[PDB]
Amino acid sequence: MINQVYQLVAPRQFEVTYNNVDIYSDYVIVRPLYMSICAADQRYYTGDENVLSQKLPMSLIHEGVGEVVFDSKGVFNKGTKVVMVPNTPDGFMQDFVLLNHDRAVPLPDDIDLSIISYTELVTVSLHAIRRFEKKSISNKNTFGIWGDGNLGYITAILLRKLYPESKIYVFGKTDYKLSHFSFVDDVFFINKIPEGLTFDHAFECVGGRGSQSAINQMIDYISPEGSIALLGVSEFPVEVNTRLVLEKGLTLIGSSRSGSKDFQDVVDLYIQYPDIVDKLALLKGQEFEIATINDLTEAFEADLSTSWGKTVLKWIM
Ligand SMILES: NC(=O)C1=CN([C@@H]2O[C@H](COP(=O)(O)OP(=O)(O)OC[C@H]3O[C@@H](n4cnc5c(N)ncnc54)[C@H](OP(=O)(O)O)[C@@H]3O)[C@@H](O)[C@H]2O)C=CC1
Repeated sequence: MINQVYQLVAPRQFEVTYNNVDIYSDYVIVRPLYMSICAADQRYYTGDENVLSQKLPMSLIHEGVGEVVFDSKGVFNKGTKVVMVPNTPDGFMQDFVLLNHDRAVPLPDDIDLSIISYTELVTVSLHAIRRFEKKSISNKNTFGIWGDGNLGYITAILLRKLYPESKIYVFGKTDYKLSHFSFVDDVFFINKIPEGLTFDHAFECVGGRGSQSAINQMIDYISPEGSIALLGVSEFPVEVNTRLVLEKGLTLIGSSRSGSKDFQDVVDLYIQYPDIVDKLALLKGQEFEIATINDLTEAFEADLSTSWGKTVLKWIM
């Protein structure tokens, strides 16, 4: 069998190569259905230049869901709709994706797949939350979340669904984005934080040069002996006020890529509280049906220009 892979051969420029696919291997052959563009995929799509020319031809997307078209080992029946887990250290823009049986998680019968496409973000978030030893955290704690974007929103959702009596505060920059947080107890601008505000556990869901600012602020405002979960990637160093981490006894925990246990947990949560899938739906930005190469460039440019939400891709190549 012949697989068409849609690789990036130069920024803002896609081209198609071929490779063979063995129907009868210990993999499960999956056709992607919906898939979402990651910040990480946009770094490559636009632009070190020696690290760029390193993996220079490669497939991009890594957040997606699909149907089982073959399973030679007989585990998943044909057509089973499944969420696709990538490798923790090739991509999904191809006609078929081969997965280990533990790298493919089955979905319920009826479920909006266009919004299940960005389940990797939900796993990243749940992974971070679970880094706080659940025995230490009741629905009597009080959480803070920096960043009014996709990770911010998912984390707010998760804390509210599973720590239901707890308090949640969200800190951001724009009225547009902060209005989406309604199930939160209160919402603040980083510009307009009242003296006297307090919380014991916090989540940094800001990246880039903004992570530095977010971190110093939560260090300053957090109750002493509080813990902080680091989620944002900085791809650079950032100045930290360590004096205060000492004086206050703060614990800072880094959380990154997730494992297939988090994908199974996130699915089992979709089963449990479908409120999540409905709240997650507010993140679905624009959807694109991808039938030619052009239909990709348009989608990537549009995800560049996008204010709020994730850009979904309906795969019909
Ligand atoms: N740990 C992991 O495995 C993964 C980590 N990530 C990372 O998480 C980071 C961001 O995630 P995401 O929400 O999706 O990206 P977003 O583009 O949605 O940015 C999040 C929000 O934070 C805002 N912001 C900017 N500065 C600050 C500040 N100083 N304090 C509070 N909020 C600020 C931004 O508003 P504005 O635009 O106005 O600046 C933005 O609205 C990235 O670095 C990304 O790479 C994503 C995938 C998985």
